[PDB]
Amino acid sequence: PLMLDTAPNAFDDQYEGCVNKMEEKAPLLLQEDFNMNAKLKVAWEEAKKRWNNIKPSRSYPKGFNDFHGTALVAYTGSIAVDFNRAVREFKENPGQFHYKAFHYYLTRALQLLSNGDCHSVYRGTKTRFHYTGAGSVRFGQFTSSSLSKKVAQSQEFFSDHGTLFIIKTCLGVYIKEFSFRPDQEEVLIPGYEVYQKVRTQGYNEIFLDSPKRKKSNYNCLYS
Ligand SMILES: NC(=O)c1cncc(Br)c1
Repeated sequence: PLMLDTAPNAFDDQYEGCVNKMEEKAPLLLQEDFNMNAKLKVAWEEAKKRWNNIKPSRSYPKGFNDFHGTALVAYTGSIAVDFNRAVREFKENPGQFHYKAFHYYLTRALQLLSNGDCHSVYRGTKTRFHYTGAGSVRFGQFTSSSLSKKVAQSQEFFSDHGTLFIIKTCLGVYIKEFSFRPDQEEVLIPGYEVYQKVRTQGYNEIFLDSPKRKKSNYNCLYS
């Protein structure tokens, strides 16, 4: 069982005040991330091809480019596990975060696609989570959820040994049209969204509500 807390160790950069500076530096950093992360490089190359195929479909916000589209696609792929891990364990080993540009492009993609809408989403896990007992909570790492309770409860993500999160998010973004799995009806939640209302329901259900944006512990770290 894992604890549901404020994720004090997670890299949670919101890039406040350095968007343009990161835009300029991220291309070089992306290349550095690849040199330090061969798997990431493979995952990005795969995502780039998928993105080249899907983008002609619709339009995107002002400023949204191939880096943002490819990062989102790539997140719905195999690189997710390691990336979420690195983000989660950031404070414990800062010199091993080989996702400097990746994290930026993914964060910015979510920021660009976000409007003020809130969604009712669900997230299932194989690992049981326990609320610490006090204070608001945060996931820290980017967090996948679904509009479909059936998807979140599916054998793919959930089990009686884990937890089903029932969530009301207002920073989450519907990214179905980017995913390698459109069927999952995914809503991607930034790790910096805080839930001021936490209620445990039964042994495997946790209700998260009263979502709020909250200043991060890290800001423009690699700018
Ligand atoms: N853990 C989950 O419920 C989940 C994880 N990834 C995508 C989607 Br949709 C859901």
